[PDB]
Amino acid sequence: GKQLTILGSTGSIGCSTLDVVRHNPEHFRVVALVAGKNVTRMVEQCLEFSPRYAVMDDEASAKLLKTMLQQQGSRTEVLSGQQAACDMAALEDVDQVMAAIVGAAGLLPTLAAIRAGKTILLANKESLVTCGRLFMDAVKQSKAQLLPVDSEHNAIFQSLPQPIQHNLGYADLEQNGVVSILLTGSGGPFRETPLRDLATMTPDQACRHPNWSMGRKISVDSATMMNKGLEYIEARWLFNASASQMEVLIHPQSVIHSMVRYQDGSVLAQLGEPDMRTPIAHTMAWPNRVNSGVKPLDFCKLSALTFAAPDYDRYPCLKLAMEAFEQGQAATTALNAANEITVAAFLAQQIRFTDIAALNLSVLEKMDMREPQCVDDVLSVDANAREVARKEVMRLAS
Amino acid sequence: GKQLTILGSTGSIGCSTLDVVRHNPEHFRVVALVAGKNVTRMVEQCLEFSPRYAVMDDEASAKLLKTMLQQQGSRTEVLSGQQAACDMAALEDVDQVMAAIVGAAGLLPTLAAIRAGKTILLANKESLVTCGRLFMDAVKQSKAQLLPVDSEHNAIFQSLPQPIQHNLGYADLEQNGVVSILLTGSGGPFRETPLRDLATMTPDQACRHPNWSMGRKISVDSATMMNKGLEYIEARWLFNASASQMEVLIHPQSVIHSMVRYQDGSVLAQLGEPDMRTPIAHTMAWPNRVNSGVKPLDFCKLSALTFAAPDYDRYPCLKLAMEAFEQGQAATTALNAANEITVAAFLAQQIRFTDIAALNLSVLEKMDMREPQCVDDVLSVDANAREVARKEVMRLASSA
Ligand SMILES: NC(=O)C1=CN([C@@H]2O[C@H](COP(=O)(O)OP(=O)(O)OC[C@H]3O[C@@H](n4cnc5c(N)ncnc54)[C@H](OP(=O)(O)O)[C@@H]3O)[C@@H](O)[C@H]2O)C=CC1
Ligand SMILES: NC(=O)C1=CN([C@@H]2O[C@H](COP(=O)(O)OP(=O)(O)OC[C@H]3O[C@@H](n4cnc5c(N)ncnc54)[C@H](OP(=O)(O)O)[C@@H]3O)[C@@H](O)[C@H]2O)C=CC1
Ligand SMILES: O=P(O)(O)Cc1ccccn1
Ligand SMILES: O=P(O)(O)Cc1ccccn1
Repeated sequence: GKQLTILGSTGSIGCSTLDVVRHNPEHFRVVALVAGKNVTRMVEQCLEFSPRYAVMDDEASAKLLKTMLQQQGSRTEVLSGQQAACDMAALEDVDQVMAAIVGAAGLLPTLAAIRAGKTILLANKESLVTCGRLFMDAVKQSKAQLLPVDSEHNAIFQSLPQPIQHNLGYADLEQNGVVSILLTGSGGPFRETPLRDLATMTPDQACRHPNWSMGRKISVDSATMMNKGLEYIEARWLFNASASQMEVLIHPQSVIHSMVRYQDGSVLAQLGEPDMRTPIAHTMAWPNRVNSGVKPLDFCKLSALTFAAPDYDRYPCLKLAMEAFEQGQAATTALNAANEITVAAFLAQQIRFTDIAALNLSVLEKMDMREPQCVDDVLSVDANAREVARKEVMRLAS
Repeated sequence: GKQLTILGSTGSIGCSTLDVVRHNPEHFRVVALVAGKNVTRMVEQCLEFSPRYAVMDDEASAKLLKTMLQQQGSRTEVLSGQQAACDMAALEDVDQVMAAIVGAAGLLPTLAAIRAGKTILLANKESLVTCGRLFMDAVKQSKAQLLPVDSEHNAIFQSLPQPIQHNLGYADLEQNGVVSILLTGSGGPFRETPLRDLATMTPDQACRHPNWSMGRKISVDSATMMNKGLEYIEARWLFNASASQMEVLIHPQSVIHSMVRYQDGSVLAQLGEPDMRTPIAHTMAWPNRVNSGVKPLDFCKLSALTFAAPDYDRYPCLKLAMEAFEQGQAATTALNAANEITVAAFLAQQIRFTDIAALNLSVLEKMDMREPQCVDDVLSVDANAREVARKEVMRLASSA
């Protein structure tokens, strides 16, 4: 069937991807698995999926993996480091690359796949949040097919016409009858919290999403709507959408995953169970479909679906991200990096919930960097913004 | 650009279609307008849009129109009768035909369009309610493209993958990753009425749809969910869906217009403002899009969206329709015809709201017709079912 390289195989998206292959063993052959330090999970994945190669970024991890696969009788070839990860993404016989490495580390392996003209199942945030200009230029150049894995972008992609789906990132929305892209977001645990009380919210309260169970960092991004601000940046790049072609809508139940408004009045949407195997199986099978293991959405067991307009006084981070987009990749890169710093400080009880947006803004004000021209330039902006942000945190706590 | 015939130009769908044309003069040229008796409307449309031909089914109506148009100096050629109506649907130079004639009268002109390999903007219900097998066999043979205008079927079509859209009727749902078609319906004004109260509901209560302004017959079909039952019949034909590939859901707000469920768990849906120009414009511009005059749906001004499973004790006509499908076009034709009669009798206060489903069932029980093999056979089932139904109404209004 299709030959896959999975970048970040041991993480949450990687495991979900492998479950899709598990459900479809005649449609997908795992050629290469790439991870960072989780040797234990990597051994089990090598023993199940029989890849030609397994790469650990960490050298000690690669050495341990080799000894365990040997002890277990597997002939999977073990590589290490970043060049090896890029080589797997670029293998002549692979069809699809699941781009699921977390952070700036996912950037060069992702680009290797784009440069090799692969089908990219895109689930690394930094690719378009930080490198949207560079990566979209590179996709046009190699004719790589991007297929977004993130639930919102995937929902938009499924609700978009064929000429846009082929040509993703270069097609013209208006020419294809599209008025706007409707990005939906839960609004987080503090949708109805009095504004006064936001300053005193605790990490446990911020991470206590009534509709989720997720990592703490992304839980907090959901409470601030920084997570939607970042998807807004990705969406503008992915779908070639101007600011007037984007709408952000609060949808508390998260049943509708996002939508697309058309010239005749029609709105197309994707709905489903909250399970990343759906969007992953969509991207792996496109333009066809496969079983993902996800059960059919039961419309008789739903909460009523509601929508509201986001209030920028309640979600300053959402506005910041929209503004940062206008200023360029140095600003979006800086916002992303600042935000990692400030959220981790919030979680470590070094700053208040409301300090996240105020410090993110403060970093952006302090910076003026010029437009990145390559991945080294973005990495440099990211590194600088983190330092600015860590000093801002220390100031507040001191 | 696109040359069209509008069959039933003077009615509600016809006027809405001409509005889309009005908004898009460089994309659509009106070649032929066809109607029944509405001469006044037909004159205005001929004046504004300058069709090559206008036909009236009624001969006196067509004679009137001929004079009126000559005076006003229009060059439109006025014709009369059903053959002329079918010929307009088959014109060589015509690309699309808006099939918006009401009732059994829409059948031969719609079929004429299909036999000619046209793109058919399908509105007429009887086409697939009564002739579903005949018409889908015919489209498969000429490779005519059907594009459903009805809100539900249009929403389903837009939520279906491209290989199904382009081979509509013939394509295999399963092979294309589709597990089922989710047909949504409002549930009508009696959605929460105590069942025991249904028997005493008045015509005015049944037509008082909180969320709709439409005709009395269709309003009552909405209250009984006969309207959903007829759309179920149509959907099974149109989309090549087996019984297990269909789900009917009550959705009181009618914001989601219907949906498609895929193998991976994804559900695709079409939503929009309740305005027929949206699905009409979708069909006219497909595979592209066009402005329709319809305003963008305001998600911040909506009732909460809810869903429920239909109770067949509350909606026996829905279940009748589903059963009728399994019995064939003779049964769906008879159901449709019995229902025209029993609904009009209800609205005339000859029978009770609950006598619609009971008499519709009784007519089906008394019929014993062979599978129709052509439109003429269908028209004969329809005539006979009407007479059986009329007699059932009279039996009930007179005696026991
Ligand atoms: N989780 C989700 O629902 C969604 C996540 N995303 C995005 O997808 C990406 C992955 O998310 P998720 O799967 O949750 O993250 P995880 O943290 O669960 O997984 C990260 C993966 O990347 C690996 N990794 C880290 N550094 C390197 C490196 N230097 N080289 C190679 N591999 C490395 C990890 O390996 P190891 O554990 O072995 O060290 C792990 O396999 C992120 O960018 C995230 O923002 C987007 C849409 C949905
Ligand atoms: N209205 C809606 O929202 C929808 C309706 N439908 C279906 O579309 C079809 C039409 O609905 P709608 O437009 O509301 O109906 P109308 O009753 O408003 O219009 C019927 C049209 O057909 C014409 N007509 C009647 N008999 C003949 C005949 N024998 N020969 C030629 N023309 C004839 C009428 O002409 P005249 O008035 O001049 O006599 C009129 O133009 C129906 O089958 C309906 O079920 C489907 C989806 C949505
Ligand atoms: O829409 P977001 O709030 O950013 C993330 C989220 C929260 C709950 C359920 C699904 N997704
Ligand atoms: O879904 P149905 O009830 O058949 C027709 C209908 C009624 C009200 C609003 C929209 N459509």
